[PDB]
Amino acid sequence: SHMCDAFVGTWKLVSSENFDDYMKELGVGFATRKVAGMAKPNTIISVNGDVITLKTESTFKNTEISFILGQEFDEVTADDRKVKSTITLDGGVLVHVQKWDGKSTTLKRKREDDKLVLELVMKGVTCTRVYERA
Ligand SMILES: O=c1cc(O)ccn1Cc1ccccc1Oc1ccccc1
Repeated sequence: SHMCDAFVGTWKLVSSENFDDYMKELGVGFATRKVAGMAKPNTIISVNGDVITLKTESTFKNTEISFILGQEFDEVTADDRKVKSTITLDGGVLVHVQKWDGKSTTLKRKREDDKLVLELVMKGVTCTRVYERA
């Protein structure tokens, strides 16, 4: 009944490119990068009314965010950044912006074929994370 229905479900990571380099650009330290980089998260997306929930489950860290499109919220990220986040739906792409300490990173999620593709950008570094249905 909504366009964002295409994102709902349970998703598993199938490939990753440039995640270590993205985390370096974020300022994540060595041990966290190693552990986080080994993770194989699942992402569970649900919608209930105007509220979207995105859970991330892994052996490293489990996260859960609930939010309304366009409405800012405070988020503690898996690497323990305290950020101010806003998520919008722009031409079919979920656009998640995180701001902290005068920095910004953007996470875009889109459906491409049977995949859910997450792109994360910090400065000039782009990481691509491809998820498939569980
Ligand atoms: O939510 C996601 C999901 C990813 O696949 C890749 C990155 N992030 C956000 C993220 C940024 C930096 C460090 C970790 C992190 O999220 C996780 C969470 C659990 C496991 C791996 C990455």
